[PDB]
Amino acid sequence: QEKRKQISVRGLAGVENVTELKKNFNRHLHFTLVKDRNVATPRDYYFALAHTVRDHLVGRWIRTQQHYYEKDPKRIYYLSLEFYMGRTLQNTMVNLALENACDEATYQLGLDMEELEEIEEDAGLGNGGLGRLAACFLDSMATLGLAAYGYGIRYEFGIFNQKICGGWQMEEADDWLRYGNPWEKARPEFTLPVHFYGRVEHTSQGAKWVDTQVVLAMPYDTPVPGYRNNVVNTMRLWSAKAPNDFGGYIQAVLDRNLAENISRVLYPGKELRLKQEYFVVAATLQDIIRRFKSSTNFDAFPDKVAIQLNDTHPSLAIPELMRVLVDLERLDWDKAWEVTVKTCAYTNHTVLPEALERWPVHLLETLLPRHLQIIYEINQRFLNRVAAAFPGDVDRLRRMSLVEEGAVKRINMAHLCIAGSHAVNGVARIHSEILKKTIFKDFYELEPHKFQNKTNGITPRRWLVLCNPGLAEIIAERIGEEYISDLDQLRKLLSYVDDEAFIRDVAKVKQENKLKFAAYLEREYKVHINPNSLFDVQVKRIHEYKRQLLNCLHVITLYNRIKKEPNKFVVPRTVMIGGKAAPGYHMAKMIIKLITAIGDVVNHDPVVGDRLRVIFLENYRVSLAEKVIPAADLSEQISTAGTEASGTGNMKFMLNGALTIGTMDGANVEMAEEAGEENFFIFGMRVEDVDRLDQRGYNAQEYYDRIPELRQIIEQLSSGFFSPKQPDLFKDIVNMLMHHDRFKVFADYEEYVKCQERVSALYKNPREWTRMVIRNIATSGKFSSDRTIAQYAREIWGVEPSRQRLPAPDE
Amino acid sequence: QEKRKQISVRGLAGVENVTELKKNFNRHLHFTLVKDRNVATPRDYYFALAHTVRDHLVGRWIRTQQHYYEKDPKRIYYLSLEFYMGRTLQNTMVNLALENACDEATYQLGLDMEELEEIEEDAGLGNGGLGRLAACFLDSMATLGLAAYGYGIRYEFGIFNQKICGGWQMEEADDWLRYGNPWEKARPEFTLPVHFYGRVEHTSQGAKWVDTQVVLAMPYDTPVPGYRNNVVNTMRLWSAKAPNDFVGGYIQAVLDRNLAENISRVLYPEGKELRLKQEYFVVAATLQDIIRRFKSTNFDAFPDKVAIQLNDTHPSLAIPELMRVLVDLERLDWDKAWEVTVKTCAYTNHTVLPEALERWPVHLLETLLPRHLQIIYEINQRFLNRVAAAFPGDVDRLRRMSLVEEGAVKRINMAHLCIAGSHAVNGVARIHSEILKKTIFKDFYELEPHKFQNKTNGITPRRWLVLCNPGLAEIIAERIGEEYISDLDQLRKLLSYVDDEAFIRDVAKVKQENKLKFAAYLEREYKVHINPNSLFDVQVKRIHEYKRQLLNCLHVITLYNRIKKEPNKFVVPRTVMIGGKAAPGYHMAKMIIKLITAIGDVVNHDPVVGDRLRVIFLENYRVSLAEKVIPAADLSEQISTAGTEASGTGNMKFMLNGALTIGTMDGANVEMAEEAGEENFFIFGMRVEDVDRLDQRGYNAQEYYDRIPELRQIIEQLSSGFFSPKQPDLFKDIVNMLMHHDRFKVFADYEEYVKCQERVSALYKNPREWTRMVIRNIATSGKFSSDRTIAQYAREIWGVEPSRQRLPAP
Repeated sequence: QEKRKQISVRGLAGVENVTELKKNFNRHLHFTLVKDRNVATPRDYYFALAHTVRDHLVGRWIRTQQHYYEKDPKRIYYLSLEFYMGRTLQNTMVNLALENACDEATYQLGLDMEELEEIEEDAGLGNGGLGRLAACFLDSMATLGLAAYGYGIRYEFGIFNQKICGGWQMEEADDWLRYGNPWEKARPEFTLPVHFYGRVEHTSQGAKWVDTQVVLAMPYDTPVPGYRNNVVNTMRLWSAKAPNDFGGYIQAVLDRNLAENISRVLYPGKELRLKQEYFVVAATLQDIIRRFKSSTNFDAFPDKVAIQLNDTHPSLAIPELMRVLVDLERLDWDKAWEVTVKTCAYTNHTVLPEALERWPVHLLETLLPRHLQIIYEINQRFLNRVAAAFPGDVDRLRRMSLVEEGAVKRINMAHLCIAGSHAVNGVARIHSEILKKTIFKDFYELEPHKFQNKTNGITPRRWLVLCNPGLAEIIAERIGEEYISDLDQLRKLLSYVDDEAFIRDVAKVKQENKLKFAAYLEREYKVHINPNSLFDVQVKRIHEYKRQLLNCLHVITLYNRIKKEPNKFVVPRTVMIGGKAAPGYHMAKMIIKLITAIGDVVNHDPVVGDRLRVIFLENYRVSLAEKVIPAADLSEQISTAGTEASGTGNMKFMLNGALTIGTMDGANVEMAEEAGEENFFIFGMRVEDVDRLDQRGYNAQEYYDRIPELRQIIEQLSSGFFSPKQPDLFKDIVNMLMHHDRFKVFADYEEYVKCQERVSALYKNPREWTRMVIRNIATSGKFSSDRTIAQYAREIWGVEPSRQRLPAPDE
Repeated sequence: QEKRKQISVRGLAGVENVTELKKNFNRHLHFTLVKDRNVATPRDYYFALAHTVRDHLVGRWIRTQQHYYEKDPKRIYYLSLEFYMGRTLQNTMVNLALENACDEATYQLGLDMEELEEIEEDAGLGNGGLGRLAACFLDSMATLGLAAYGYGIRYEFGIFNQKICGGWQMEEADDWLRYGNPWEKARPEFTLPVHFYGRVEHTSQGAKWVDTQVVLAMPYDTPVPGYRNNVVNTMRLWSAKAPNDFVGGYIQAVLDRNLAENISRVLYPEGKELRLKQEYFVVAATLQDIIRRFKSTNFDAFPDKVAIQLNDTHPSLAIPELMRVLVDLERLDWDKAWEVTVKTCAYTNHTVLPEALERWPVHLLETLLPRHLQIIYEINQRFLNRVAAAFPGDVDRLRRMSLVEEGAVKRINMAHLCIAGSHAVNGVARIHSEILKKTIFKDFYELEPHKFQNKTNGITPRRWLVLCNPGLAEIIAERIGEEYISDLDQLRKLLSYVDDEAFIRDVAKVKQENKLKFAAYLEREYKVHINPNSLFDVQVKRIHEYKRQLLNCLHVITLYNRIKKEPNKFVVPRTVMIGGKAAPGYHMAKMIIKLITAIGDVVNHDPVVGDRLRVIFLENYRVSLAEKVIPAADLSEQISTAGTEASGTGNMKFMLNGALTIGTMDGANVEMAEEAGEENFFIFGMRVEDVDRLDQRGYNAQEYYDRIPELRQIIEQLSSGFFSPKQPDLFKDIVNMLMHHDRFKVFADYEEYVKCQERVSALYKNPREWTRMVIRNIATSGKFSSDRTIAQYAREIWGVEPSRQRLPAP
């Protein structure tokens, strides 16, 4: 029909007028929300603004998907079990240049846009660095015009929010979907069945998977905009529904329950966690193939499809793809295996052979009987390749097998990912080398070409323009706007290091962010802060190996020197530690209680004054990282060498005018390599010194004997200086540090404190200090997720990035 | 603030503008639906259109609510378990005058508005007459300017969709909510807790209800528009959610997730605990919403500013729940709380027989609602004092009037609770309201006459004429104009045109066009030839023994036997249509449906019959189908055994739409025949007084089987296996019932029924006379407008006045 051409996107968005944005706002508040100004809550005004912004999103979104259907590009699929999105309101505005228009429009309507900004809940879809990585990657992928989809699960309750009561961590429900979420769209049209349990019948055709229990997977779509390029991509999240039925008995009420809670909560080996993995994998694959068929010819599949496996969590995508291709599409085993390998690639984030995912076979046999078969067949054929390549070597067969013999039979999912992917990558340079050298050496020796590095990276949008507009603003002045999408050219700033106007500017922006963050702290927890002090922050997930305990040791040392001679001048410091502990982890809960207790002693001690403060930062998450990171002077990256694969907080601090004190570990190695060892506070044992120390054996008592400061704090700790109501409250923190300290806190102590004195020394000197910050920021370019993604694109997926601004919308 | 004035509805898509509707349609497909013309489905285009009509509706909704917050009128609350809403799209467009403009809008966007309308699901909210009555009233109360709210449950899967397989009823789930409901609005911010179980602590200051289980009641708002007056009222429906717990004890809390949630999953229909939970749930969440709204102070101004209509006994707990909130939570003394209650509430009774009335055993009430039981016992004891006062000595009357009834198990008679906690008890038909005073409730009447009343049911002329029969509305509005739509009595003027050739042929023409549309719809599913010239003989009600579709079946087979006996006789061709759902687990009704289709398998494929006779069973009968088959009918079958029907609302639809009525003297039939004139009506069979006489002397089915050789042949056919050749004795329990335990006297009304049908056959043979009679029915039918009914509610019951005045916006 010729008349149907009038059903169009063209006349719709019009433009971004202050008159238009006001119009749509009143329209969304009244027609979409069914409120008016007499009953509107700040939440309702937030929602109205979100909807007014979404309209500009969806317009660019329809056009992008139309573009992809026209152009049939290679489709890239990023599978993650977490997506640490944070907030969307401000990110959408900067990416669509709606920034000032909305600001003005909100002002004319008589509301503070910022008030509305703070009402938005952090997306309850992610947990740690892994989830943040995927969020940065999605932003980069859209910004470089790749046809990319993020696939995962829509958790209703995320992972808890953290309250601190009397120094103790408590966990509450993150009910972030309470009032709904303006950003997502339900797609009941595309609901897909997912199967579980049942049994396999080996009949004439091939294998049939019958008598299964069905869970429905309904998708919700979220737009992911690029940086002012008008390309909008999709995040498709699966939500679980049980089918509706009518039988003499309703014992199958559990059905409904254990079907629903696949989409209820993140973790943490529950049978549940495996159901989550299968669920996301099964729906996503049916969806991919469906989209492939709407161009049957599976030879071109690897030319039109790329599937990334973020860790082993989505590892069942390999047997699943094999299952569909062989059982359903009637393809023969060899041809389908070829398609699978060339389609899939695997990213490892782990440095120890302990974190790596294994599942008992009795589990797989019960819920995924067909997949267990395919896994066995994959194993026998792979072990053939091995036996031909290394005839004789029996030990190799067993070391490389997907099946693992022990007290209990297990499938090693990392060995599955490696056998079924064309590329495997580590996430930082030293990390990828350890993978080759130790963790996966047998596979590397079989297939050297398969193993790559792709150093991690951060998005300059959220982590520079969004969170630090002041700093983005003073840079643009010297070099232009282009760096935002090409971070490599912050290098230009290396000319302005002896320029005086820039030094005072870079120093002014920092102090200002320190002021604004000092204010936000007061206006919530009643906690006095000298905004002139060095801002010492360690924001990480609380673990023994992350070594916030080494931080504590330095803090108490510093406090002791203030008590010994209250008259020696000392560089003032606010020490801020934040991060969630895993429920269960008894040691992490104790570390928090300790930090809060130190604070209680030092922050109320009259002699100390304002020269030293210790604050735990409650409920650390993206939107809070956005606040503290631009406010920091000193970035604590103090993990034992060897324990970090990369890190990411890493790069955020460096991009934001903070100097680093850290170990030669993870991506610090590469950061120090960009800034120059001299523009970095590197200290403590190296990866080689650790290996040396486990060889001759680590006795923590022979550091304890030679250092009277360490001896003193241990005493204060044991006698109950920090818990006068419960002296023995910290006994098992001491026990560990002394007897089973697997992470060598006492070792690195000597050098850590010296290094801290060099820090304090340099900070006495504002100009020199700022000149060092500059040399860090300038040289922060390699760590853009734009660079990371360009490498994934050319080196693994086989697609070319493009920064061409798509036409649209009202064209 | 003055900056804050710019947040207003004023200039937001204001018009009937083919232009702006085309602008908005596009907005919604792309921005609300995230679809486009490449990807879009017929369903998609319908949602875009639904959304376009919605923008204009909510504008008037915002305004009607703003307006209600200063004028502060006496609010009326209609509590109903069912709301039989049907489809919403065109009832909405006709009421705002957007129809013509949307038609044009969609037409120039390369789309056909008729298709789009067929995509919409019937709201899964109601079951039969009681639900539809609630829905007609909501349309009426908005049309007469009243400040009304509908309160009910939002059933996720409603009550089953009906599918016929092998001539057997089967039930499928109705997820009418699968793609969402564009008409409603989630209100998560107004969630209320609802309490179950627990126990009662008597403290010095007052009683406490502690240690309870809690279920959350989430309201959904649906707007209900007035006819062209711009008053848009509210239907608020509660949806049950379980609280989110996040451990040791045990996860039997998983049961109280599910038990919690199927309060809201499905309608009904053992005497379930679940039913009772459903009744308290809607009552409790509703009474909190009322009080709440009444504070955005003392309760002296409560029977004057609030009105609670109980529709049947289902929301009866409102009386004892109101007393709970006022004494326990609000600290009024029992007398001041009682006075507010007995004046706040009014009860509508829909039943004819004493064992149709709701009765909960106490052991059940003691577990689930302990505080309510104490209040009931307290309510009862006082009420009994008044009876012993006003009737000394009479220890024979106390037990008869007690709320506490002493059966095998001890039970609480929920009707007596209703008569005691309300000032007005209303009947639903003039004869019905009288048998309440006469026998069923005499004791209560001989104690409070002033209480009891009649408010004959009505039906909205919007859905049931203008919307379903635009052909008939047109020809009428050509003579007398359009004012009748909101004043159905003006149809009286059509008595003048009874002898007008043009008008006569006009009426016959619409009826004939309605039959052609319907025959086409039919010929599609049920792939059978419909003869559009045959008399359309239709019976649509619940499938029940007393409703008597078995009487109709016997006529059909009589007719059949005659054609096979004398195939060269002229016979007026008939299309016989029977439709209605059978309660699952009511076995006899499942057999009746099987009998109707089995008669169909023979008669519709007998080559000797040709197209003189056809029997169709109308599958999945529901509001939207009702509005297709009603305009197409010639004959309305209203044949319940006399005395069994309080009213009968579908009767009035057929009457309004050009059908003639064959019916016993019962329910709404009486006031129909009285209004139309008796000889304009096909009355047959026993009257109420005639039935008594058969119960006086006994009913024996053999002395009808004996005197009537045609009745005989039919029974021999059923028993012999005529209509069930593969399974000869499939209908044995039907024969047995007819022979030995026919509680409803099918045989007794037979002769008189078939005689009367010949008189229908004879009149249909004279098209001019048939139509003049049809005219006489239509013209005489305004008394059954639910605009009338509602007015007698507002005046004689609620104490508000109807207004036909417009409201502006913006």
